[PDB]
Amino acid sequence: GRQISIRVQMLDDTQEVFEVSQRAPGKALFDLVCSHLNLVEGDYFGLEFQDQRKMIVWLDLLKPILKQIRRPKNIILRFVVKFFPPDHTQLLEELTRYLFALQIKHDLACGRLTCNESSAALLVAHIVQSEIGDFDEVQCKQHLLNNKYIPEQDTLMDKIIGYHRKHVGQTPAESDYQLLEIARRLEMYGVRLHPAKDREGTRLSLAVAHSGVLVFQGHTKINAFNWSKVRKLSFKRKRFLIKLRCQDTLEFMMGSRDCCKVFWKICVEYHAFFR
Repeated sequence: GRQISIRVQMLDDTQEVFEVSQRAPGKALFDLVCSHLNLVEGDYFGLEFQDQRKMIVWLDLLKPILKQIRRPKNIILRFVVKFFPPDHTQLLEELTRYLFALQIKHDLACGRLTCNESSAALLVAHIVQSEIGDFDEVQCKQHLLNNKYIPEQDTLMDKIIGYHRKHVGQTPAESDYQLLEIARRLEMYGVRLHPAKDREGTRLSLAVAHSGVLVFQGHTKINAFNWSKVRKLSFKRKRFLIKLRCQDTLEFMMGSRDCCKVFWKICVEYHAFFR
């Protein structure tokens, strides 16, 4: 039950080091990171890391820390959004919105968030507005060459300039709000994909949202199974099972027995968070 030190990385590319008991629940560490950030609406967030199997796993806030930690000297947890709500104007804390805008900033660069060209330009133009202020032909075009917010940004540079000339006078807090309003309508918003194959042997991807379970081909949404139309979620070894209310039980082959367990957990945790 001794104390250990854990290095947590924040959404602003900074890192801190906290000290928690080994036998303490994950919630204890999660509380320290929230109070360090003065995060009042921390319910939307979580701590994720890569395990020994090199797959990114959430930190169980109910289980002990030493159960899910291996070498706290080498592992870096990262504070990330865990649940993306549908309504965005209700996020009371301006800081809470700010961490979300940072989150979208990250997903935009990783490729976890893709969208239409004009949408992507507008989303960047708000990020630029929040960071360097009002438009300036000299400063802006320079700033887009020193900072790459989306892959293949150079081809999209002219459109970002146009949108930036419109955001004049908007504060960074006003820009984060515009980020969320424009990002929350995106097909890939808050979407973290789990690869799978149907009985047809078709390479697809499954995900979960506030509305329910999602099915993607590449990055295009295929089906949506709302919680109202989802009877039971199950998994056997390397096959996922979705029972509907009753059509049939759609089977999905996934990568490993752990992949099913991971997706199964976040499906229950998503429904339990919105119902």
